[PDB]
Amino acid sequence: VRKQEIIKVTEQLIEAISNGDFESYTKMCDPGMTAFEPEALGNLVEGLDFHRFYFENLWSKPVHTTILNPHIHLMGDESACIAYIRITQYLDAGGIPRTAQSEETRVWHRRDGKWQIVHFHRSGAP
Amino acid sequence: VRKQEIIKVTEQLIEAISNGDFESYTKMCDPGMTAFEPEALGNLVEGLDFHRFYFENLPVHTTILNPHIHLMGDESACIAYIRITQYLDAGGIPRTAQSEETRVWHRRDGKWQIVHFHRSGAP
Amino acid sequence: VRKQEIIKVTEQLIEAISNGDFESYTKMCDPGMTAFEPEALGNLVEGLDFHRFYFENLWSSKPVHTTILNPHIHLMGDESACIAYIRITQYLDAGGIPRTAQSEETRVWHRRDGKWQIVHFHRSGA
Amino acid sequence: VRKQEIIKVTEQLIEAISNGDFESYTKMCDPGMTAFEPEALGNLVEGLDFHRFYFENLWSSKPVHTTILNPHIHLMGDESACIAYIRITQYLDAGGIPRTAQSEETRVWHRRDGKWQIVHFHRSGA
Amino acid sequence: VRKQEIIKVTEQLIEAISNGDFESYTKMCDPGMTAFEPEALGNLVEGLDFHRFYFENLPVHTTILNPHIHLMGDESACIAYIRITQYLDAGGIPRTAQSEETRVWHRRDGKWQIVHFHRSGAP
Amino acid sequence: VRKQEIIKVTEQLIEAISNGDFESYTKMCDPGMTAFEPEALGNLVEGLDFHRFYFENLWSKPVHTTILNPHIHLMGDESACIAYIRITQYLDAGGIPRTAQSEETRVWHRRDGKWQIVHFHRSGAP
Amino acid sequence: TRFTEEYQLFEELGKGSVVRRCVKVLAGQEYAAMIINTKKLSARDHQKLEREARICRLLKHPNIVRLHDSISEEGHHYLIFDLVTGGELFEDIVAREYYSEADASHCIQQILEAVLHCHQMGVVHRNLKPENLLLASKLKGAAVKLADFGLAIEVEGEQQAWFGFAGTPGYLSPEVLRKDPYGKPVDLWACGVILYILLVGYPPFWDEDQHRLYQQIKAGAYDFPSPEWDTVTPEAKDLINKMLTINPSKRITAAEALKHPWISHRSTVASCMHRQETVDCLKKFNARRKLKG
Amino acid sequence: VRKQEIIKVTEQLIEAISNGDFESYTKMCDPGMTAFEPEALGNLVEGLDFHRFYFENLPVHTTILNPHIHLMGDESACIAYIRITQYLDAGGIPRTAQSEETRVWHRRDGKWQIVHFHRSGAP
Amino acid sequence: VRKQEIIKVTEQLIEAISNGDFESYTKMCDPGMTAFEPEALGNLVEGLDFHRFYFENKPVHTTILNPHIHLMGDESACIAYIRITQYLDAGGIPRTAQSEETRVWHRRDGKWQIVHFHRSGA
Amino acid sequence: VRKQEIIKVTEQLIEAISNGDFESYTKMCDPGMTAFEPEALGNLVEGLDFHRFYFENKPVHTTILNPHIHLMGDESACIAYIRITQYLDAGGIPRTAQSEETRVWHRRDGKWQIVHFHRSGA
Amino acid sequence: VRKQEIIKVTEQLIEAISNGDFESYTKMCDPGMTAFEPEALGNLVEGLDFHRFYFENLWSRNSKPVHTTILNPHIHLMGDESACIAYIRITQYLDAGGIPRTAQSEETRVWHRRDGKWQIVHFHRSGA
Amino acid sequence: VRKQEIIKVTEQLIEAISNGDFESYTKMCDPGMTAFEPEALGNLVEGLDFHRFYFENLPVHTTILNPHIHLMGDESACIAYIRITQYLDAGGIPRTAQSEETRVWHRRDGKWQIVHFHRSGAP
Amino acid sequence: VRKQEIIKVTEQLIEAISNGDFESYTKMCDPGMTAFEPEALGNLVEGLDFHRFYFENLWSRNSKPVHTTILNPHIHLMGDESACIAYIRITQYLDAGGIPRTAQSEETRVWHRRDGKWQIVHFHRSGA
Repeated sequence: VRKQEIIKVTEQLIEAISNGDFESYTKMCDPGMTAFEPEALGNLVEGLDFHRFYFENLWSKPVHTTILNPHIHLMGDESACIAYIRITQYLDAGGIPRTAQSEETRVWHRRDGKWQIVHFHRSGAP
Repeated sequence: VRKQEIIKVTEQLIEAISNGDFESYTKMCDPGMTAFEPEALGNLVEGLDFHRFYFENLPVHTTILNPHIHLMGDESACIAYIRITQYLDAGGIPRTAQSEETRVWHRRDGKWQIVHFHRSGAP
Repeated sequence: VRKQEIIKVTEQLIEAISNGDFESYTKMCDPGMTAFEPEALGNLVEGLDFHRFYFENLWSSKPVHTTILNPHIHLMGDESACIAYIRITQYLDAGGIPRTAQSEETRVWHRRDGKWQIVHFHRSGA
Repeated sequence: VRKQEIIKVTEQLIEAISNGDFESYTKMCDPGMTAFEPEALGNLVEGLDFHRFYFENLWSSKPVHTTILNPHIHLMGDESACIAYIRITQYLDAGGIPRTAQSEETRVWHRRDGKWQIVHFHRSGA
Repeated sequence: VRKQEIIKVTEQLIEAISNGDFESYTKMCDPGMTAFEPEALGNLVEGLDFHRFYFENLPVHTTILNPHIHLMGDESACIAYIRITQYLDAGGIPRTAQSEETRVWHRRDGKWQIVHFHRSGAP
Repeated sequence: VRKQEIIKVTEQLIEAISNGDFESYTKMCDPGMTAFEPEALGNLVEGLDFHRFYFENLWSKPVHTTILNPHIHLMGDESACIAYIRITQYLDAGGIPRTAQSEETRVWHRRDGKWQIVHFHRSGAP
Repeated sequence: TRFTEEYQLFEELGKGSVVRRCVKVLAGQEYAAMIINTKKLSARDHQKLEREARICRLLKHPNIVRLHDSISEEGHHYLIFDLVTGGELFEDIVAREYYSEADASHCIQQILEAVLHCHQMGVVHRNLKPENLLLASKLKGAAVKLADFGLAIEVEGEQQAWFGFAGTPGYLSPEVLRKDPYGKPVDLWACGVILYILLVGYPPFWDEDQHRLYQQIKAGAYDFPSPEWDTVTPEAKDLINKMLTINPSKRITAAEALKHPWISHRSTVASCMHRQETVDCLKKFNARRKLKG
Repeated sequence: VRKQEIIKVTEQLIEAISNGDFESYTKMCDPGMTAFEPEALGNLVEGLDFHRFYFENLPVHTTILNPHIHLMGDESACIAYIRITQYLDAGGIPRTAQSEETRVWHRRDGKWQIVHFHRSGAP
Repeated sequence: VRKQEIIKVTEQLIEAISNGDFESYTKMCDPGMTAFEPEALGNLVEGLDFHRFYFENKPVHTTILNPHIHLMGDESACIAYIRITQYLDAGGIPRTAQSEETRVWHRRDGKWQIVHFHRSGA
Repeated sequence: VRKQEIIKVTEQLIEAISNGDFESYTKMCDPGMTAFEPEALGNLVEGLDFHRFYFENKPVHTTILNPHIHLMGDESACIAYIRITQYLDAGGIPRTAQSEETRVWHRRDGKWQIVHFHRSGA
Repeated sequence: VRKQEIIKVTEQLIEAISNGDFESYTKMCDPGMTAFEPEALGNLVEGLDFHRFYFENLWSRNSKPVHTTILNPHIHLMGDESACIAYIRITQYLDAGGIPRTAQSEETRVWHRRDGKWQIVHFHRSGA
Repeated sequence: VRKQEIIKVTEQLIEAISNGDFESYTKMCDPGMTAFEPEALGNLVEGLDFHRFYFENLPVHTTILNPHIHLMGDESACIAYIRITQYLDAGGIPRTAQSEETRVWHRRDGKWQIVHFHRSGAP
Repeated sequence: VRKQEIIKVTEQLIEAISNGDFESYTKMCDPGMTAFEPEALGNLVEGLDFHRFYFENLWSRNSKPVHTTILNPHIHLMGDESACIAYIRITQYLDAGGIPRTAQSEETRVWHRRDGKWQIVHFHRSGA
């Protein structure tokens, strides 16, 4: 039962990223969140100011997201970690169907009864 | 004060890998430890069976840049850092490699252990 | 006779994929269908949600001709069978320029309640 | 229980391939075994003559470790089954330099006269 | 004298392909005709169903270089030649392509028909 | 029964090429034989003088040859044609197992009760 | 080089390298030869070679296969210890038509005999398990012989250390799962998980989640579920509690386990009722672990 | 004491670049300023004459990572940092570019001026 | 006049690098010296622990082109130059590499020292 | 003196090619003229049916470099030269291409004609 | 400077090239001038018709901004009537799209004074 | 009449190249012979001075395909053919190379001499 | 006559380079000589120490045969004490293996007579 909550908040996070809802994204992220991601060019970026740019500019083409083989590590009643494979089927400029893989790690911390990302790590193609 | 504990067990970890000490490495890792790394080719590997191949089969200087630590209680932490590696190829020339590393530590029975780790870059 | 029966349901499968008819494609596939295909990027995909993106977008339509080469059928009892063949597709890209593509396909059929359904399939080089 | 039985004969298969024991590999394979693999260059290979070249030459031997990821088993009656999984091989090339390779494998097992035999198998990216 | 018959039916064949006339092409080919060609991607295609896609879906000047003819009786022949093709791409520039072609003709009921053909090079 | 003879002489030809037996090769070839082959660089070469070079210099490493999907066209009692796919498993300079595909056409003509190649056409990798 | 001339080779025994029966030509006698291909793992392997070969040169017990020589050839290495054809023990036992507390005490006794010897020799086996337990011959009264491998080690006197993480998840002591220094004791804990299977024919700990199996093994969570344990002498259950002790310093030594005879004296005093059900479960477990392991 | 004082004129420099104000950039740079940059193609270019072309011919987001300030007395400073720029390419696709920047500041008549500039290795 | 002193300590620096003399290099560098260089892979490395590895590891020729010196007071300077290096690659073919180097000198305790240096190219 | 006649018929040839005048080109070529050129893909093409296609298909500039003329009697000659061509590619960027051309002239019926020509490059 | 004279006529040459002024460029060049440049594909072109193509088509059309920088000029004086300048030419320009690009070209100009006026008898360019 | 007469001196040329006999090659070539060839890198090289380097520093098999001879009176001829060379590379692997060759022969004092040579495009 | 003089000293220069004779090359070169060549990586090197590396290491070791060809020399005379030659330099050599290779380099040599002797004040090379 305890892992289903992490599944819920994680799916809500991916839904916020897919729909480009940056406000819901900011609610589910700690203000001092750190991130390793291919868009950071091997650098560690802190805060949400770096992801806002992708929410505004990049995000009505049909896109489908698939979550493969999630693994959840529970570390108490206030901290959890989830790692999963993310597949994205989309359309390019030519309208051709395409697919992209991405390995993702999310570090959740329960603050004021609300889970928030303190750090995340994405790899593979962006 | 607690951050230096995570840093301490992390340095002990990196040295346990550099010397090829699979015993101390096994003690510092959870049996259900999960891993993302270029050696896994985009897959998620579980346990320490995947990492044994390297201690058994495999002049190096390691450098850690900008370590960040997230404490999540008194039994859970997460450290992220840049890992530069200066080594020599069989050609003899000094080469340098970068890898971004994320370690997730959990205190169990009064001892920190890795439950999951995520590395990117240098294979 | 049974071999020919497998050929029948297989031809109906190829025609359903070509017409972009996801309705008929759903009936011939098990709800928990297993899949290996290049669109999954080396991952194992379960269900029909993954192929729905290709039924909705791409296949809903320029002239395309399919050709099946060297089909082999293994009968494994009354309720199980497996067919392997080479699929060659002739099509047109943008302003054709006629193109051709090869793939090696394996289908694993299983009769459930008097109806052949795909339980798993494997595709290469597409 | 039956799923585990398939796992047993499959592990014995992988061990037989790793040890270069073509004798045991022959028993677990049907004489008319069908095969799709990158060593066949998109062609369908029948029999065990084709893999004999790899049993005789290459596998007859540096340290090699295999790892099976995400195995799925479809049971299709008492006498038929199919398993699909991801094989990851850690090895050494020339003067290692440790290397790793991924392949996606499908085995189609069929019990003939009280013994599981491979009737067809499919491999990708190796 | 007989070689010019094979050359004649061959030129009629190439013109039947250039004009997109699948009817005359079908008359000049055996129903069990086999084919090797780059469009088949290393496979051997049987019948004329594979070639219909081109007559239906698909400024060209064709040139034949060094035709060799092998007569094997009064009902079997085999011609091999180089086929140069001068055409225009959508970019408008004149392009040239080479393809080595082998045709196997068989007289059936007093009419030569292709039983098998093998092309290499230009796809 | 008539096609089995062509299979016999063809397998004898491939055996002569594999064993580097140039004299048996000359017996099964017409003196005025023509050939299209990748080693001829798109040119048509006549006679056996061009293949002798490959018999002498290139040809004790283990090599296995596989003949896939032969098709035979009988054109009387003195002329026949066979087309097939040829797979070659070999070892390179590094000892690594390798495989090569080649599409081949052989035009046989019975002279003095003995089949001989009047023309052949090979494509794919040499 | 030298094994080429003196010895003749015959059928395979097992595989992993390959075991094969041979016979010395010069003084005619059979042995069993480990053929360790020159491809092992570079160093980590070669280290375990000389360790295994050294340990076995040192271990000469009537209940343990003794080595003879270790010969190095060009593309191979050979290790010739003592030969056997006995089948496995957990395999022979099921074939028995009378299995009792008194046959099980006859086993754990010989076992503890091989163990004690080496514990006196400053060496710990660390991998103790049914697989590693074999029968000299199928001939009557054949002896149980400990199989020396290979996650093995040489301790100093009684000094406890961290020798690294090795052995089989079910056969692992808690001191090793806790990542604490260990020693000879980690061998006694195995016997205890072994005896328990040597009675009821199922293991004391197990879970499919191996994280959980380990928790049990760290928590000492085992119990004697009725009815099957009801017919078991309380002495049996006593030893089992002495070996299965979580604290290694409190754990019964091997020397102590021989003197307390729920084995030697219950051989004299214990329950012989042939337990057919236990034997059956046992056989089943065996097949499973062979396929699952 | 003056680290914030350096950050002030650095921020004013960034604002002068962002607004395309070449006059303010001229006020903050020494007349004989030298610059290494990828646009210089490995050459040492002197003066503001080279940067002029960019102030007269030019949606992005800039991030400064790991700033280090070296105070060299009461009239010299040197700041080094990593600059990550997120932008939209001609394809309208999000792209990101990394640069490593070093600014050398000199105090003359109570004002900080750039006496040398060094960037690598993205334009 | 005070330009050939920057040139002097710079020549002692380059010569200390070519001779593999870590002992002198440490004296010429501040303990908290920062560096940008290709060997750092875009990261900023502080101290000399990173540069130590490149002293443990035949004829080469170095040519310095267009040296420009900026004097900032009487206790700080900065020299930028192009460094060309001719060498031989295992097979022995002559090769040449270009680098763009910037050294930042500061006089503390009566001695010029590198506080930060920036390199581009090889 | 008789070199500028080879140059004259060569200039009328090149000008006939640039104007797309197949009519004059046919007059300047023997009916059985052989040709090696990149457009022939390594094959030897005989006649003018192959060159016709390249007459059906904006400002270009041609420069002839290092013309060498071999005179062989009074009814046969051979001129070899390098032909540089500046043009524009769809996007309009100026481009330049190099060619190595060899023309073989022969006087039959009182008229110089190409019997065979060989081209390398573009 | 005489050095200043050669730099003056050199900057007038580059100014005539940047503006596509073929008249001034013709006046500053000897009729028998030879040239090595990447546009010649490793050949030695002689005259001015080869550069006329670029003056007419490429450089006459330029309405976009172009800024030229002459880095590290070196002058060799060889008597009263001859000089030779070598420099690195860096061109900042706008490409087909509105993206600023930079090009480097090593340039050698050989000046000879005839009729009281300096003229190029030969130049040599490298890089693109 | 003279086509065989041209083939004779052509064969003698091939023999002079095969034997490495530079003197016989000198006798068969005009002192002012010009040559286009891939080894000339697109340049027109005159004389035998360029080919000398190959006669003083050099298992193969040569094949001549599609020879065409142009007789231009009683003192001029021109032969063109395709030359296919089979050889063994440094790897000991069979390799093949195609060239297109044009020889221009002139008769002076009753002997044929090469006045121009043109090869493309393999060395 | 003067054209022949410049070709003579040019062929003596190339002869000194082919033999690795740094003494003769030094005598034929001005101390303040500048250079553009691919070995300088787009930079203008001055002096002779940059070429000394190639004389000592590369060209001194050569025992293999090397043949140099000077194609299409053009000479510009600029008074009694100055000249400029441009030519295509084609080098036939043997590589690491025994395979003949050819290299092309466009060369400009600027000659100035001082102390009654011609010397290079500047040269410019292209291609490799």
